[PDB]
Amino acid sequence: MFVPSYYREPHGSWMAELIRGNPLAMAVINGSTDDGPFATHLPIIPDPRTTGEWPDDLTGANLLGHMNRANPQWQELETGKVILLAFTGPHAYVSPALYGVTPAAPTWNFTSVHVRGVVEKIESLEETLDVVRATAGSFEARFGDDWDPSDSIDYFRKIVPGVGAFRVTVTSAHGMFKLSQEQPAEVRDRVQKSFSGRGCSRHRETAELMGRVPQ
Amino acid sequence: MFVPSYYREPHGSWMAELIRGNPLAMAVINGSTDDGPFATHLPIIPDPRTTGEWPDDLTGANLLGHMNRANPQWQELETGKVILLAFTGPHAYVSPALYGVTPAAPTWNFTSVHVRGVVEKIESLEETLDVVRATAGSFEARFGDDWDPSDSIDYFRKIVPGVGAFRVTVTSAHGMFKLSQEQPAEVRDRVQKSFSGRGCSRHRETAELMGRVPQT
Ligand code: HEM
Ligand code: HEM
Ligand SMILES: N[C@@H](CCCNO)C(=O)O
Ligand SMILES: N[C@@H](CCCNO)C(=O)O
Repeated sequence: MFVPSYYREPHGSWMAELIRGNPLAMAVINGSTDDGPFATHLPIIPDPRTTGEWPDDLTGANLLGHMNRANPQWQELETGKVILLAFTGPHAYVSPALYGVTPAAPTWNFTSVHVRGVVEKIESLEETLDVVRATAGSFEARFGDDWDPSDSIDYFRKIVPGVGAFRVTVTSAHGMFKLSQEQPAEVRDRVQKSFSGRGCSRHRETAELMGRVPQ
Repeated sequence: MFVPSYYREPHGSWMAELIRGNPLAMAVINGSTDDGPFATHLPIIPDPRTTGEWPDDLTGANLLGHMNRANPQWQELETGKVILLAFTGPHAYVSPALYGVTPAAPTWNFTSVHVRGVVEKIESLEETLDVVRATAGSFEARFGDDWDPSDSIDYFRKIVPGVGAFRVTVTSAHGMFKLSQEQPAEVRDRVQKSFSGRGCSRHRETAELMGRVPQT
């Protein structure tokens, strides 16, 4: 990932935090020169077996995901192939009218974590079922409303052969936290103040991140 | 892009709508087998010609973007290389507690447009300036607050040598509007109603889209 030094996450924990809150990654692998790369939006969790919860240095962590086995990307996934998992969080257009300085150019403040690693296809039906059950239970606790999957386990069994589950062993993780760090602190405060005052929670979320970087 | 039939864009204009609302794309090209694909988040606008010759499904449309020339992806951009531009819109986790049906499985409702096309690297200084000027002007008009760039054009000319601008000639565009179309109407309504009462704009936005998809 290409990241200007002043936009890197100040601490590794920022990356795990963004992934945890936005775990529907874009999973990308190389394709042919004619077709271009493959890309699928799919849910990622850390391996409950080993990594368990989200660490602050992601190197060597084991992640898990799943896709549709009919997805052509599944057939191109091979054990040993490299994969990119791109996670995105809050973002907002920055109008130079907020700056109070001239001259200027507009920009877009945004957040992204690019995780790269090596794929291992999961072939066991039960191991595959464990992955999706771990994804379900994890997300429901974090984002849901106390839903009990007990009465659905037979349903999970029935549809699970269509699940293409896989493991990713992380080789690198990079965060892009473009949050106006290139601007003077007074300028950053005006942008942050403008964002925190809008009824859009995405703008609010961007302002919160902006106020977290050191002065 | 792999899209189950019931999640395809309800109408081609939905792809234009999502791109225009969320124009910071992830621009992706193949890389080495050791490195994996290149990916850069960058702003995309339609070529000004395209609005006056609009193709139904975006096929043949021309799009414009730019990145840092110091970005290693710029050296891999070659005229004629295929590229993927991924745009994402509103999304929200769907808990089966909203369904009121058993059995069920959780899912994530989300929106995405994947645009594939052929790159043309722009090298001319004036054409590069035209790209960033039109991006700034478009985005400011759509998202900004009446900022006038006239006092900053000299500034644009100073820094435009670092811009790597490019054109993409679209070869296909596909939408993924995963908005509970697989559920019965009574189920979709419960999710919409719960999402619209969240007060988070991302959830309310997802609910509004959900309600605008006709029954499949
Ligand atoms: C916890 C949240 C879950 C989310 C967010 C989720 C999300 C997704 C997504 C985005 C896809 C599309 C992949 C592609 O485009 O190739 C997919 C496919 C699939 N997932 Fe999950 N999944 C979850 C849990 C589960 C569970 C518990 C099962 C139980 C077996 C399951 C079974 C499947 C199956 C069978 C497919 C392929 C066919 C279909 O989409 O119905 N998923 N899932
Ligand atoms: C709303 C308008 C704009 C947005 C959202 C935007 C966004 C971006 C982004 C995301 C990058 C980094 C690309 C990468 O990672 O490789 C970039 C690079 C760059 N852009 Fe823009 N841009 C805008 C307008 C402009 C304008 C009007 C100029 C004037 C020449 C300009 C000049 C540059 C330059 C010189 C770079 C590379 C070095 C640097 O970041 O200073 N941009 N832009
Ligand atoms: N870094 C330059 C260009 C930003 C607009 N395009 O990124 C500025 O902040 O003025
Ligand atoms: N189509 C199945 C699987 C959804 C979980 N994976 O997305 C359902 O909606 O129950």
